[PDB]
Amino acid sequence: NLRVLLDTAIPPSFCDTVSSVLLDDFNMVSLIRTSPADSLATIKQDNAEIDIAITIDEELKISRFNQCVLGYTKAFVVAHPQHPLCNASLHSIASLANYRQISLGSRSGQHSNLLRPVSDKVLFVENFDDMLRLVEAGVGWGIAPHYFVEERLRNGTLAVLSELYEPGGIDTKVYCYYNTALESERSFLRFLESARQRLRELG
Amino acid sequence: NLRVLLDTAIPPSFCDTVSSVLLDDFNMVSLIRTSPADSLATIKQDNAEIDIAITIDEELKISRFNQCVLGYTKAFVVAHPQHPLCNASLHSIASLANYRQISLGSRSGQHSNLLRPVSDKVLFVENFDDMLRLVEAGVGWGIAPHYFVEERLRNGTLAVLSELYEPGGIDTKVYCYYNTALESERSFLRFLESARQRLRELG
Ligand SMILES: N#CCOc1ccc(OC[C@@H](O)Cn2cnc3ccc(Cl)cc3c2=O)cc1
Ligand SMILES: N#CCOc1ccc(OC[C@@H](O)Cn2cnc3ccc(Cl)cc3c2=O)cc1
Repeated sequence: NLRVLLDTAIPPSFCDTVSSVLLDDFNMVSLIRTSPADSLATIKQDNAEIDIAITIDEELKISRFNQCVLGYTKAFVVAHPQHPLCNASLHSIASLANYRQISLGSRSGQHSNLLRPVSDKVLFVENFDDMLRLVEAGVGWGIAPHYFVEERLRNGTLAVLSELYEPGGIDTKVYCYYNTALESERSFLRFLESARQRLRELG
Repeated sequence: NLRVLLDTAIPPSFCDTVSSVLLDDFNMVSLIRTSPADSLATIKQDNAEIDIAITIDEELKISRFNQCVLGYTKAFVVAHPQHPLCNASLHSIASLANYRQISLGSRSGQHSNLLRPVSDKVLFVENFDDMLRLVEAGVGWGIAPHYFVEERLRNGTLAVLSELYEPGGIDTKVYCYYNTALESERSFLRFLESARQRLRELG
């Protein structure tokens, strides 16, 4: 039995070739979605017994878990197209620390340096749907993955603010936290190659 | 008078088209090299009066300085080709926290999450030359930028360890910290485009 955790920041298209790869080698494979904000908190629970976590969230060393980089993926800062700074420049990008942010909350009230909110006026949600609902309704601005925002950007229901900060969108590493056991395993090596190959194709 | 700080992690080839761009707009331009480990510590000193810092080091917010991403650049973990884990796998990559690391030190004894050493057995230096001297002499392993390591990798005087962690080498963002003053300036916007254009060409 192999258990795999995928934070909601990872495109669901990723989970395709990946899950196929694992089934050739492993006979039972369990896939768990979680908020990026809960990804690492979850695998630290001993009882949870996750073998592999695939999340954008970072920490320097977890107990009995090694880390490596599968690839890279783009998030964007998005708001209502009539938001106070809807198209304003690098000036209004400093100002985001003043305007209301819609951030992922976490079961453990704590947030990593990466995922911690930037502004004082913050309002927490559990998932990127709940996030972009409030952001579509001008309640605030938020950072969501490409795959969530591509749809609504076409339709002009949402506007990007990040481009002057990071053109192409905000590149962020996809990490793979694996039980130290899987380290000397041909099984895992084979999954790593495929998983990496995969994320390359999505940009 | 414009003052610009470039950490030693930035290729010196970058500083070419960049310095040219600034001179069209600005009439006096001063370029300062510094250790990545001293980059941010230096601009926080009020008396230093840096207008623009270009460094790989990250912090969520400095006083009276906005941040943005110029581009991306690759560092590699390097050691002696006969180092205990000279070609060993993802197992020996966990083990780096045990073997002696050669790390950049800092005037302020403190290090950011990014640049802080990973292992217990650490030995500090001021620059990447002093680093790769000790690493060529098998004293330990270290993380240096591509441009420092390309030379010695050809010659087989150094070996890579990072590939199983991050194939292609360890991607790291080049940040641009700028005095909030430069925000509403055509001068700076023009430099940003060129500087970004530049780093794209180096990979
Ligand atoms: N303008 C402009 C750009 O300046 C910014 C720099 C960092 C930011 O972080 C906000 C943080 O509270 C949440 N956060 C972070 N980094 C993420 C990366 C990927 C994904 Cl999928 C989500 C997040 C996220 O949800 C915000 C603005
Ligand atoms: N195997 C393997 C790979 O796993 C590692 C992950 C992070 C590491 O950081 C070491 C840190 O003490 C210094 N450090 C960091 N990140 C850098 C990025 C760019 C540049 Cl130019 C230098 C550094 C650096 O000098 C080491 C290994």
